[PDB]
Amino acid sequence: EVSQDLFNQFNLFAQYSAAAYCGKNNDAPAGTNITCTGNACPEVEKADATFLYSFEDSGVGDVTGFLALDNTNKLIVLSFRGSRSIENWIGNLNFDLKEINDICSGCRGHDGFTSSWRSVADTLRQKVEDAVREHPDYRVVFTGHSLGGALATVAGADLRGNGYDIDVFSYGAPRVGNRAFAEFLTVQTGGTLYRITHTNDIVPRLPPREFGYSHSSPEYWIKSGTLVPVTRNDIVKIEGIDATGGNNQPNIPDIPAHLWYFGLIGTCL
Amino acid sequence: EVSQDLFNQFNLFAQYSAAAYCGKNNDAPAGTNITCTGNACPEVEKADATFLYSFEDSGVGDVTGFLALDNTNKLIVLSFRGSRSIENWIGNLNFDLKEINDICSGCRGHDGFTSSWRSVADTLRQKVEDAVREHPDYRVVFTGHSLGGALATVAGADLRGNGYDIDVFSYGAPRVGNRAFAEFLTVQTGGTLYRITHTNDIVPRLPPREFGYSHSSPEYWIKSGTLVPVTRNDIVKIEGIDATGGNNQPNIPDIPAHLWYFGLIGTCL
Ligand SMILES: *[C@@H]1O[C@H](CO)[C@@H](O)[C@H](O)[C@H]1NC(C)=O
Ligand SMILES: *[C@@H]1O[C@H](CO)[C@@H](O)[C@H](O)[C@H]1NC(C)=O
Ligand SMILES: O=Cc1ccc([N+](=O)[O-])cc1
Repeated sequence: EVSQDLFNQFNLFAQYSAAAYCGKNNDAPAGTNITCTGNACPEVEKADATFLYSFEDSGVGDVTGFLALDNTNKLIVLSFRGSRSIENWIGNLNFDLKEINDICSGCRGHDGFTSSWRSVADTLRQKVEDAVREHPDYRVVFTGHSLGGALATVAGADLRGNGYDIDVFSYGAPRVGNRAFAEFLTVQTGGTLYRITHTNDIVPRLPPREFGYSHSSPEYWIKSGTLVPVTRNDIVKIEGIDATGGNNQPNIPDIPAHLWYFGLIGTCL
Repeated sequence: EVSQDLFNQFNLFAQYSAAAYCGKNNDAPAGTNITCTGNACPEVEKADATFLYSFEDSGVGDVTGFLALDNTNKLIVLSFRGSRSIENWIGNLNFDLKEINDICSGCRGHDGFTSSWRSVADTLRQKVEDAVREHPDYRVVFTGHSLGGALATVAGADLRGNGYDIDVFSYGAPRVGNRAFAEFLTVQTGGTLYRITHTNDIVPRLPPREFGYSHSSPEYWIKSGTLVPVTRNDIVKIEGIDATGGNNQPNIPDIPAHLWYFGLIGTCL
């Protein structure tokens, strides 16, 4: 189904995403090697990959994440950590939209994601711009799992078309806003969004459609089970704004499927 | 490096051992199907397997687990759960030996596992005997992970010789007593103890040899990594009491390598 190369990328960015939780990081100076506990990110550890900038509980939304430089793969990576307790995070999830014409006209995003981002966008934009200047050749990639996925997607849409492409790899992301925003996410030039999902993950199903939310297309849907290893065959590309038949299907969703994207994520052994 | 047949058994009882933590109910009526959250025990779910008796915090050691009937595999399974928080347990783990002449002569066992078993021995042995009666041709198997493994090893050594074989499958079990016990564990008749360890898992390294502890022979050492799938080619039988070159290496250990036996164990997604 998907290519080996695109598979390799899916796997690697699943890992930089997992590293935002299990990175033995932060309070860790720039230029330290990136390493995780619990074999959470061995492909990152194999790369000559290092922190550029770490943040923990930044701005209103208490954002957490790292900016990384990878000389092996030629990347600059912005990885957003999802929540420390996904369960309570999902419990307390608020479904309010807020306006964001700044990102695109007619667009409304989950208020809280957009707000948390907005609050750190100036620091982070500057940090990325600095790294793009130092390595104009390197590919810029934003990524995150869960809440992390959300922030990476928002930051993406916000920061694109300033000259450098920004690719986004998201794993188990919630919906981030209205149908207008979803449309912009599906066409927007200057980088690709790879929206990855697994089986019946609960997180991609929130906020629900009924509250005025849509998903971008396409969807990269993993169909091998929780704790099962992923092969190229399982991954199914799915087209259509709010298309069904991937993660968006009418059955009971699952918290454990949220924590298995290529390997363990959202939690550290 | 092990047989397929033995691989399959190791895998099945890793899952019964996982079910002791992830199976939804320690007040679930006898007779109900055995199931787990988070795909922790799909070979179990796949068998006609039911609860016979569920215990929780039982006796002085606060021992938890279940006894099951498996009509597909023709087994009677006693599964001991390890500690609800392994890092703490591992931290507040006492190293004192006690006399246990009742089982082994000149053999000293760990005080807490020994007393914990001893305090629930009578009820549990009654419940196994009842199942052995009703299903005389079923294999009796005691199994456990972590503390769970210590307990199954202790219970096995204690209840053998009553006319039914008891096989023991332990996962990441600590050392359970002194050199005499190790020997008594190596040779005892009336069943087989299958002592499975993983890479540089820390628990099988405790308590230390330097507190008078010895390990029974042999050892089934899983060499494949944390979050990596196990095949029969990844298990090596190591011969000798206190053999080195399996888990018993002078390298440094790891807590995570204690939560991955064939699959996720000792924690539930
Ligand atoms: C960081 O990794 C580089 C290459 O990826 C390696 O040469 C260097 O030894 C590492 N630094 C440390 C402290 O391990
Ligand atoms: C229990 O499993 C048996 C066979 O393994 C099955 O026939 C029966 O439907 C199950 N009971 C429930 C409540 O699922
Ligand atoms: O080939 C090794 C082997 C071991 C055990 C079994 N068996 O138990 O059936 C068969 C083969």
